[PDB]
Amino acid sequence: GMDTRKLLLTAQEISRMKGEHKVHFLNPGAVRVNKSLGDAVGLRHMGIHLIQIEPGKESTEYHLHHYEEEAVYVLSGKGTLTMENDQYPIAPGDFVGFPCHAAAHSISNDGTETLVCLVIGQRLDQDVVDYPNQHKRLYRNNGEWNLVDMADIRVLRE
Amino acid sequence: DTRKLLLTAQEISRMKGEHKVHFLNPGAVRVNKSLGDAVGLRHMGIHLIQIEPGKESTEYHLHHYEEEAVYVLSGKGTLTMENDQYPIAPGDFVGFPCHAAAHSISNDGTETLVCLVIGQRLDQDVVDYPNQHKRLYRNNGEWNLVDMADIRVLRE
Amino acid sequence: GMDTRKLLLTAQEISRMKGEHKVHFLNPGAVRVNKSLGDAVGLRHMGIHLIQIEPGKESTEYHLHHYEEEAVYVLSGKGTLTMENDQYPIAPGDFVGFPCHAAAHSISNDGTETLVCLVIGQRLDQDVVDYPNQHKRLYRNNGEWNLVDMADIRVLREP
Amino acid sequence: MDTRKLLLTAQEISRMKGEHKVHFLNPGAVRVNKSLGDAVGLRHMGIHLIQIEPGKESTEYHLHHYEEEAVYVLSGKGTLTMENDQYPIAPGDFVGFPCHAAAHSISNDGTETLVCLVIGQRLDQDVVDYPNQHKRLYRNNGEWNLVDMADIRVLREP
Ligand SMILES: [Cl-]
Ligand SMILES: [Cl-]
Ligand SMILES: [Cl-]
Repeated sequence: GMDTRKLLLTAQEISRMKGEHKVHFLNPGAVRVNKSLGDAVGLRHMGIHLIQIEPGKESTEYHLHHYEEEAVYVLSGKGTLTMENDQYPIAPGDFVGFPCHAAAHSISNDGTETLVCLVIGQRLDQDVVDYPNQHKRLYRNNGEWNLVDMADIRVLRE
Repeated sequence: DTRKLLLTAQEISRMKGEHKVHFLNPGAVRVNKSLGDAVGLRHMGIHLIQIEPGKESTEYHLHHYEEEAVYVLSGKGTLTMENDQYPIAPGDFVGFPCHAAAHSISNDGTETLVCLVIGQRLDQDVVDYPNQHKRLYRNNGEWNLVDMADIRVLRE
Repeated sequence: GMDTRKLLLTAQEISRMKGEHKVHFLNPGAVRVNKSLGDAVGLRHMGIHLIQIEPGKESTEYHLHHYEEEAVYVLSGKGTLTMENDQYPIAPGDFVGFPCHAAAHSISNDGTETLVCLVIGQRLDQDVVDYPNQHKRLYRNNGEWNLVDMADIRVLREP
Repeated sequence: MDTRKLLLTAQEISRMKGEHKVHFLNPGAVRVNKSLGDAVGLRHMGIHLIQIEPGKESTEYHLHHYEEEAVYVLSGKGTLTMENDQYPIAPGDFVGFPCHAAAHSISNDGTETLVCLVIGQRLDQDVVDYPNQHKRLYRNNGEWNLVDMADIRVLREP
């Protein structure tokens, strides 16, 4: 029926979407154009985003999720995946997945063309995200965001 | 050990993939590469699928609890969604909020249809198959398939 | 402050509550006065009920939950607890708990005074409940209640 | 299975060994705890028969964000403090706490032992406030993080 045409986004509908200019709240160098495919069609439990990262910019602030899984599939362009210590070049057709607690990561575009990726994530009401380079932990609980310096956390049990 | 979370394009080309046939539709045959299982994802499925000409992606279905989406990488297909057909092609995306639309995809083209299928993985779901008139209740490993004519709907 | 006083239900408030006359839809003998202490204060994820079962009546239709836990604490009087193929007498201060899939049960009051219990249970958006004596399975899924004769269920897989 | 294991007679309960419990933030919150739920295998609710002696408390004044809790008084008398008001409690009284409704604690200022059933949700994640200590506890699957409220940057609320 005509009332489910909206669930299909053709390639050219996607191309013409403006998307949002997004800067990560802890990294002014993490700047991207974000086209939320999931929000366009009404998905509420996962995020599916077509992102464009220009040369010299990053995908995020180096981070590790405790409850939300996340993944990235490269569509065009080339980048550098930083994962724990290590750096890995990435290219189109590459996939990276992050099970909970597995590995902190960020992606940079140190190339000469736009890096275009699908970013795929769970959307949960509660999560904990660490930002090791900032020494901060975010507790996110049903819309309440609580950012705490890791030095201020008394760990009673691990 | 962190290298295991990255699958290069070349590694993905070398993956054998699994031959999969949908339990309710013998024409729903694909070769599936579970990218999420290869890196250890447990709450989402992310699969790279190949559907040959004349075959389908699934049995026409509707989820009550798991969200699902499809992103076309190469080739061409026909999406059947709430009894309407739409041609699909590389770069097209279709997503399914729960209870929104029953669908299936067929490859009536000449070249392989390659897609990424992205879904939630939940311990409990209910899935309708309108052309079979069956509802599947899937509950932690127990699968119960019931003809819709045998379901008595109750009020709260 | 004053807006919190409603979270306390004193003994006299409780004894004065009329409660609801509740009859299980699968068992006309399962008739009880139900005082929902949890709904009175605003609990949403648990059910806490003070129930009265008169002599000759029962607590429920014999059933098994697959996802919601349930428990009973006897405050006064006596009853007969049926679990699977076994019957046990119960009396004041006794406690019975039902982990998921553990045992089908019902309680009868075959004594001479009212049987008064606290019934404590989870409230989940999804559950499956079996009524073995009626040959029925109930699938409850956020507001969609689906009752199916057990012979009409094709079991394709089990864990 | 052996169904007799799901039934605890009043006598069995009488006989059960109590666990001596002291709240981690309040040395005056001492009780003897009998976990009825654990004794029979319940995993998603806590049902405890507790004994609080004269001069002791049930807890450190607190508020749950995700787990519901309730108390039903079996014998003895106590004083319920809830949102800074005091109420006498006695046998047959019930008090319940929807999430975020009210901070409370119970004190036994009587002369007899205070005996109650404490009924609670058991969740993997919870947030708990202790207003008298100006601390927040983030409990996430076995990791316990205690943070002074002064050290929390609230970036967003609901
Ligand atoms: Cl297009
Ligand atoms: Cl830490
Ligand atoms: Cl019938």
